[PDB]
Amino acid sequence: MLSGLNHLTLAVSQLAPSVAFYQQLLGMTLHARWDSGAYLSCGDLWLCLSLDPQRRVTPPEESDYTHYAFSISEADFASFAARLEAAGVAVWKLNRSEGASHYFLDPDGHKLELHVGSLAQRLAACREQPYKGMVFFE
Amino acid sequence: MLSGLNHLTLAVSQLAPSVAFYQQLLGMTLHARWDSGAYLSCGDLWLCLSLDPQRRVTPPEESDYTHYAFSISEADFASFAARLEAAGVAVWKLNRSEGASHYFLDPDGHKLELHVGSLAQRLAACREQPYKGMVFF
Ligand SMILES: C[C@@H]1O[C@@H]1P(=O)(O)O
Ligand SMILES: C[C@@H]1O[C@@H]1P(=O)(O)O
Ligand SMILES: [K+]
Ligand SMILES: [K+]
Ligand SMILES: [Mn+2]
Ligand SMILES: [Mn+2]
Repeated sequence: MLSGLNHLTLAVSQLAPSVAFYQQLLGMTLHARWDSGAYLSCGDLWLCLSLDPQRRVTPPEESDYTHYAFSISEADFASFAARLEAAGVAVWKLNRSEGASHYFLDPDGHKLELHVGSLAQRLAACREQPYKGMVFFE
Repeated sequence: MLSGLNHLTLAVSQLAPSVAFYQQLLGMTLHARWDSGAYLSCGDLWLCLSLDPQRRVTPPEESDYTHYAFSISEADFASFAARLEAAGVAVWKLNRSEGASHYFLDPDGHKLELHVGSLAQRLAACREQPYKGMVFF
């Protein structure tokens, strides 16, 4: 039986710039670093950066919708997003679904998101306004 | 400040086979499905499948090391991995780091992992034998 996400590993092209992004701009806790990677945490999330020569800096129009969303409070959301924009962090999508979201890119083009709201909130909102063809399971 | 992972979203090329993979082979809870996606949960993890025409079925030698690992108990690991093998789910590497891991591919080539062990456990093991050039904070 699976009990949750154990860790998220991101391939990065340059270790020090990527560590600075996740530690300083996103406020994650840096636990350890070595010449091929780094270990960070964000609440319960175990984040791994892996230095990978196969990684290319990918513009958002050349990658699919796969993306990673981090939780933030309603009160912190707007100034956090504004600080990222002032830091030159690129936006890859305008928010369109329920709950505050800021869609931004990491230094290698990994697609990230800040989101306010849980799965329960999304399901309740979708029951009120169902997506095309949407069905629910008890 | 950020408080954790809110959700993981995977682009998929065929919605029904991917739902069957995550719901039936991995045992995740299917909450909702629509013409272009699905919502599942795995413990506290909110997983979204997004039907994407752009999604390529990507061989593991043409993608980088980005991958997603799910937690499983030590008692459950061996038989869960064996069921994936019997279902023909591909393995993309052998375990070379501390703590039981099974490295497998989803139908579109997303790199997945079953793993027993926490961050605290990995940090404990690294303090006994650090990786190359390792610095501790
Ligand atoms: C919540 C799932 O990722 C989708 P959204 O970000 O389009 O809402
Ligand atoms: C835990 C970080 O992904 C690396 P590993 O799976 O190679 O140990
Ligand atoms: K949203
Ligand atoms: K391992
Ligand atoms: Mn999202
Ligand atoms: Mn891993």
